[PDB]
Amino acid sequence: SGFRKMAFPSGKVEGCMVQVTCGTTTLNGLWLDDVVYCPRHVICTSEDMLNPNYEDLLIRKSNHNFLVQAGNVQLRVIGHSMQNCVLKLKVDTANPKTPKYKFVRIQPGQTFSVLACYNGSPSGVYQCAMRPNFTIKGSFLNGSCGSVGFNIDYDCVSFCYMHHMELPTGVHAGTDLEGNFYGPFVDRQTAQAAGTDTTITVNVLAWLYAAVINGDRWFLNRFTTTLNDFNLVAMKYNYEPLTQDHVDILGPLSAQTGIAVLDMCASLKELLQNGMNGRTILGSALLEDEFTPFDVVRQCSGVTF
Amino acid sequence: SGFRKMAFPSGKVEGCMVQVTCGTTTLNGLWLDDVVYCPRHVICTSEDMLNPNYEDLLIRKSNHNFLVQAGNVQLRVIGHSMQNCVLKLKVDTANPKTPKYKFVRIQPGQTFSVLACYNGSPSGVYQCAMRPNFTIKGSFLNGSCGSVGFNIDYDCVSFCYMHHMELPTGVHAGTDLEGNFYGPFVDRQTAQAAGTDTTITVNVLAWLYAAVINGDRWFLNRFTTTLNDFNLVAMKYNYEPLTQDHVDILGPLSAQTGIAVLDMCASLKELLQNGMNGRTILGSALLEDEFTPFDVVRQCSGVTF
Ligand code: NA
Ligand code: NA
Repeated sequence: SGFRKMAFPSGKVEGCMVQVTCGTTTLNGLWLDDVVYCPRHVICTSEDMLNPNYEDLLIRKSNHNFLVQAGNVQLRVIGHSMQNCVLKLKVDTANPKTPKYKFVRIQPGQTFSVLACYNGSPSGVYQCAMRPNFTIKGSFLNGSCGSVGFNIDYDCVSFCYMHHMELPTGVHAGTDLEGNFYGPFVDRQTAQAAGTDTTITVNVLAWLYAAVINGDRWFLNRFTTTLNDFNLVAMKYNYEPLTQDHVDILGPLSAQTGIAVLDMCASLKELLQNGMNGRTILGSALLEDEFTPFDVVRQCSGVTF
Repeated sequence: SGFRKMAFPSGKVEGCMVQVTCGTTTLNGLWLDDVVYCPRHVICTSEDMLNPNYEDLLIRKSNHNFLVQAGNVQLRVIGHSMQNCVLKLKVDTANPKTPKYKFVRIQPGQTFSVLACYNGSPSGVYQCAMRPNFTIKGSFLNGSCGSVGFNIDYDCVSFCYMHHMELPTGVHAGTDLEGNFYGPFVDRQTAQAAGTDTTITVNVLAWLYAAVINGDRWFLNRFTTTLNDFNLVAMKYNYEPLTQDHVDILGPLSAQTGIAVLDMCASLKELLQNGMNGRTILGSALLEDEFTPFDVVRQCSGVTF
């Protein structure tokens, strides 16, 4: 028993992290087959980032201006191209540790594991959620750019995130592995509005189901509600509106626990309106929204990879 | 910036997890050099666990009764011995993926990463603290026994924990890699008192320093205190007494932030006496005690492995 915020095992991704250097700038790259993927602003100086013309700056670069190091293995760059906000460096050797993988663009509310890296060396792993406003609240120090987020299904690594920037508000923004930013952000050092964030309602409900499975039941009440009535409360507390699709995804959890989704919604409504009265749920004094329904099912059944 | 509960990269440990089967019981083992380490109750049936005589039960076993599988690699068991509560199975092949490693018995209050495994296959990784009462609050389903906790320093893996049992209260107990239990627990299915747990005071203080570094400052007051006066409050709220050794460990954090440790203690005293008034610190509505001072320094400087 027990419930923890759990990241995927990072071994398959550790074997793909490389160090990319262009001039005075170093960051992390992702080495899959014979291509290295990294944020395009590796070609920028500190002054460039204020208003970079990436096409013009990349013209000044040749294959030999990119230094790629995999621990101590030198990679010979034989081609380079810019795809949106990522640089694709063709190297003359395929990574022998390349896992089975896909590139995925995830939806807001979904979760992934981040392997934080510095100078091409992994430092730690943690689980994140893509916020409804397409930011993440991570832990990214200077030099962490190029760190990737991923999910693992059996033997397949689905890469969904590459880190690019820290907004002046302290939250983090990045792209998919095709170089398209999540949200409205651009890779330049300017003030950038993230927009109102909301709480991921279906994730909070899944976590409440996890609480019941593990023995925390005090928040269960004798009330029920309707989808429309609940959504009036959700809007007041800046929660995502619940749809029937969300109700459907929560189906397995409701079957196991015998608690209908609308009954759990009425529990959540009372928590929103009355707080927790200084009590805790799964060791938290706040409503946690970084566990998807799939995350809860994984940890309550024990699936491996 | 940003602060996250971060586990070590698990790659070096993933390559050491094997599946150990004896009769109808399967759990996880740790394959280092030509020795596999696993919990000794792999030799027990469900009925045995009520009152097992491990010496007698092990007599019934021979080398060929132990089946060790590393993914698909068959390991040939050529010797077996019981060291305290662990079984040491000598195999005829040394693990080619054995990292540099040590066995360490950690102190209460220290943290480590857990690689949760099932049937010898890793499923997830998360950070834990060894509670003052020598339990851990993990996520261990049926079949997770043999999962290990570890720390990584540069290229060296320090193994400190092997999971053995879930207490009737839902918390978890295990041994070091020499098979000596942390705390008073034994590997039999009985009621076992864990004893009063306390909050790890030096870890809470280190986390408050992490909060100040990241911009959460609202809890800083214009008060100070003394070590004796603070410890009177700590005792009232079931916190570990703070010693000068703890003050010394917090030295680097106090130097960076310019906040003397006793000033931060006075902040903590006010939080204990008055609560948080519905505010948060680093996204938490509770005082977090699972970050050591070393953990905070690592994540505020960006050390790699
Ligand atoms: Na960068
Ligand atoms: Na067991």
